[PDB]
Amino acid sequence: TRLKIVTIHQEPFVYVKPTLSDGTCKEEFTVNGDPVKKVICTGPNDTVPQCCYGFCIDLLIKLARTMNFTYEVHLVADGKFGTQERKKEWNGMMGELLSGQADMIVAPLTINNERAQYIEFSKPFKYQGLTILVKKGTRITGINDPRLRNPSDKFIYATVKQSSVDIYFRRQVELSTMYRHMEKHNYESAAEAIQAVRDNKLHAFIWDSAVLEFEASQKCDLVTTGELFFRSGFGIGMRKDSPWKQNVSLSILKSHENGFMEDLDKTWVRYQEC
Amino acid sequence: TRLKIVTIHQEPFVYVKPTLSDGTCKEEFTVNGDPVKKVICTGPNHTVPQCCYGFCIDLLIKLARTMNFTYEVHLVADGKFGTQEKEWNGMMGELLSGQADMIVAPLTINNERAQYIEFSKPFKYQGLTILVKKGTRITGINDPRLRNPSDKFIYATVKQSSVDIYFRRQVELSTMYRHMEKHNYESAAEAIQAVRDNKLHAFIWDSAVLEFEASQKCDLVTTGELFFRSGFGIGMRKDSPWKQNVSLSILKSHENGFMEDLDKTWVR
Ligand SMILES: CCc1ccccc1-c1cccc2c1CC(C(=O)NC[C@@H](N)C(=O)O)N2
Ligand SMILES: CCc1ccccc1-c1cccc2c1CC(C(=O)NC[C@@H](N)C(=O)O)N2
Repeated sequence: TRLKIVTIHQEPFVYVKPTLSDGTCKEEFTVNGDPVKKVICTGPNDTVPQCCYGFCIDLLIKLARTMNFTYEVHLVADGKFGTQERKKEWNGMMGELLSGQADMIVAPLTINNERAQYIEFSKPFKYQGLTILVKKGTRITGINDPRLRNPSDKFIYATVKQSSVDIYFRRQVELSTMYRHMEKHNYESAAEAIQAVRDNKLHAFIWDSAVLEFEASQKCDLVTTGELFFRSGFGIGMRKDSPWKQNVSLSILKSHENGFMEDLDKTWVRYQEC
Repeated sequence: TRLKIVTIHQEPFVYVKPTLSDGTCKEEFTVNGDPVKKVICTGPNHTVPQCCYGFCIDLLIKLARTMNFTYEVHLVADGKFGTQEKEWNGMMGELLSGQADMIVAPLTINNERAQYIEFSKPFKYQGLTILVKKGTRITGINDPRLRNPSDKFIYATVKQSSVDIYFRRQVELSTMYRHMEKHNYESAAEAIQAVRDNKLHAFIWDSAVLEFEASQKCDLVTTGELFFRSGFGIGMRKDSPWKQNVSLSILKSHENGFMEDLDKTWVR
C-alpha cells in the first residue's frame, strides 16, 4: 500500500521549486559535497509536479527506508496547517488526514491537545517555541505590549490563517480587540507574512521560532523578539489506529540517539551571517 | 479503576519523608504559602508507609483529578530506573511484571525502553550535563580526564539508568566504562553528596536534576551539554486504556499554565 504523504511549503523544513523542462529536479549539492535529495511533489502553484526538499523530506526518506514503504508526496490543497471550524470540520493537512486524502503528515506540524484528540502524533522530532518577527530596532517586550493590547492601524500584527496559533488567538486568548485586529490582517502563508514584515506591510508576525530564527539568520533587517508562551513539538501526523504508530516513533527516537536529527539541524537550520 | 503507581526518590521531582506517629502526613507549605500536597507511599528506608511529594506527585494528582482513577503509590524495591540485563530491572521491571500499572518519575524516554512500554508525550525536555565542584571546567566528553582516566579524577553515574548501559555498550566509550564500573553509585543523592565531600569529581546526570542542585548549592556547578536532548514521560504497559487520556492531559498541562506552575513551585 502506497502511503499518500501530505506536506506544506515551509522553509527550511520544506522547500518547493519547479521542475526542469524534462521533468527532473536540478542536481544540487550541499557545501560539504553530498547530494541534496529531492522528491516529485504534486500540488497547486498559484495539479502539476514540483521538486520538494528539506529537513522534513530527508526525514520522510529516513522513515521510508527504515519501515520499508513507498510514498507519493502532495501539497495540501488549501495551503493550510489545519483548524477545526463550525458540524465542526477540520481544514488543512488535518482535514486531509482524517478524510483519507492523506495517510501521513510530514511537516512542521505543531503537537497540541485539540489535534491529538483526532489524530496520532509521533514522538517530537523537534521542540520549539513561539516568537515575534519584527524589523530590526523594534523592541517588543512580550504578549502584553501597548501596541498589541491596545491595537491600531499605526502598528499592524498578524499570524497565518488556519494554524493552531490562529484559533488559539480567536477562541482562547483573554483579549477582545486583538483577534478583531488580527482577523483583518492574517496571512494565507508564512512566506507572504515574512515578506510583508520586510516591505513594512506588517509590523509583527507571530509564528514558530524554528522558522523565524532561521529567517532572521539570513536577513539582517529582521530580528525575533520574545519567547512568547511555552514550548511545543513538531511530530509526524497519522490516523489514530494506523499500524505505523509504533515504528514511526521508534525511528524518530533512534534518529535522535544516533545523531541523524542533529545532522538534519546542521544541514538545514543552524545558520548565521548577520 | 485503581492503579498501582511506582516512583523513585529524585529531588525535586519526588521527595520522600517519614509519616507521623499515626501514619499520616504533616501539612506543609511552600515559599509562596501554597499547600504541599502529599501522598502515602510504601517502600524501603523494612517496609513502612512514607510521605511523597514534588513535581511528579503534583502531576499524578492532576492526572487523577482529570481522568478520575484512584491510586496507591510505592517506591521501586531495588531502587533503580531500569535497564535490560531479556528481562528488565527497576521501575521498567515492575511495570512489565505487573507490580505497577504506571511509572511516575523523571523517566527518560529512549528507543530501547519504548520497544517494551508506552511513553506519554513528554512532560519535560532536558539533557545530560556534569555536576562538578565550582572551578572545574569540562569541554565535553573528550576532556583528557574522561578519555584517559585515573584515580586523580573520579567520575561516575547511577547504576541501571539509561546513561549507565549506554556508556557500557558503546565501543567508543570502552575506556570510560571500566573506570565507571568501579565508581557508579546506587542513587543520585549519594552521588550528589560525594561531589560535595570531594569523593566524586564529576557526576554525569540529567540537567533538570543537576541544574536544581547547583541552584541550592553555590559550591556546585554544572558544566557542559553532553550528547543530545531527551524527554521525561509517564510509563505505561502497551495495552493500557489510559495512555490516550494521559498524553492529552500532559499536552493540555503545557497549554493551560499547569506545568509552568510546577516549575515555579519545585524547580526555580
Ligand atoms: C499559540 C500558543 C499555543 C496554544 C495552544 C497550543 C499550542 C501553542 C503553541 C505553542 C508554541 C508554538 C506553537 C504553538 C502553535 C504553533 C503553530 O500553530 N504553528 C504553526 C504550524 N506549525 C501549525 O501546525 O499550525 N506554534
Ligand atoms: C547518551 C545517553 C542517552 C542514550 C540514549 C537515549 C537517551 C540518552 C539521554 C539523553 C539526555 C539525557 C538523558 C539520557 C539518559 C538519561 C538517563 O538515563 N537519566 C536517568 C533517568 N532519568 C532514567 O530514566 O534512567 N538522561
